[PDB]
Amino acid sequence: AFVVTDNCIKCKYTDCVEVCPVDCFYEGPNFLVIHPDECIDCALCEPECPAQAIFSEDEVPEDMQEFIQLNAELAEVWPNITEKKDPLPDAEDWDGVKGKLQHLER
Ligand code: SF4
Ligand code: F3S
Repeated sequence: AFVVTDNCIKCKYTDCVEVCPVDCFYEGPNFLVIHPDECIDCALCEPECPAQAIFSEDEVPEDMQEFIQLNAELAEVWPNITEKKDPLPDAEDWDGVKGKLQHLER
């Protein structure tokens, strides 16, 4: 699986969905996740994310490990998203701010 990590939050550019061949992204109000059983590890989404928030499971930074299970969990409850949309309105302001998990919306 690939995994969406902290920097997506309050950014949610959604560039990642457009290259995904198996449509395994799931949408929250201010974050996206990857369903780990559906992802085929094609890695195509990684360079597409302007927030640089996507990692191979086995490359998630130590300080963002909680994102692995959180993707798996939210992918069960959020709706599939398969089309790009506009980034969140103040994405640029939040791109690169650390610790945005505190802002994650369910
Ligand atoms: S690695 Fe490939 S299959 Fe998995 S989420 Fe990214 S684009 Fe989709
Ligand atoms: S910011 Fe989030 S919505 Fe996709 S393009 Fe990056 S993982």
